Amino acid sequence: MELLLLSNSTLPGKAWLEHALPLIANQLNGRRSAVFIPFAGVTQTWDEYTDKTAEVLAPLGVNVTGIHRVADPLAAIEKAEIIIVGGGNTFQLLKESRERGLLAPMADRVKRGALYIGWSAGANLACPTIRTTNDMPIVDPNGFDALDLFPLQINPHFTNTREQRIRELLVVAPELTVIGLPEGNWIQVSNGQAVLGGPNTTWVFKAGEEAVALEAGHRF
Repeated sequence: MELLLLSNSTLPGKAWLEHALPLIANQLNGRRSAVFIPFAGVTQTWDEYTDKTAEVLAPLGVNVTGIHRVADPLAAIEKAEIIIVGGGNTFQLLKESRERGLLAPMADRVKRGALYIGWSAGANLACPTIRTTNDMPIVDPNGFDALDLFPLQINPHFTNTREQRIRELLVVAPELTVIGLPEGNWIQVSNGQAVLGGPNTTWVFKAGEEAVALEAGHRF
């Protein structure tokens, strides 16, 4: 499988998605057709959310279509070579994806070879559940289960308390591995390999285990 899971969209002083471009270009391998899932977005229209993405990705050979601008979203996902999931509120992203019947189809399509790119809420969505989002529960998603494509739980925008909250999760779900992924960092899964990247310190939390700092290049 091919996933690019970014903690966030924009480095300080840089353009929205700029640090992700080389990563995406490296991973596309000729793929062009993309559907953008805008549902995490709240304060900006989904229509407008779709354009910034197309803007920076079009030169990379990616044709981005908003999943809210197509007549048959299920078929759009089935035919897509790339699934892009933007940031925003994770609960709304999951609620809409589930209600619209797009959750399993997105997972199926990525399992069948499509490249998945998600940042912030979109990185959360790739995990087994959204139990590690920092977002407020503004809408009930009718289940916390998510795409279940990446086996570990990612806590994006990580900064430490946050560790205390993660430790409470580890009391109720002792089998989990939680990755505190700081802004600026990402996890790129490609050719049978999940690799950590970025200049900031990443942390991993497991039940009964001291926090472990992971270095860029660490393979999960």
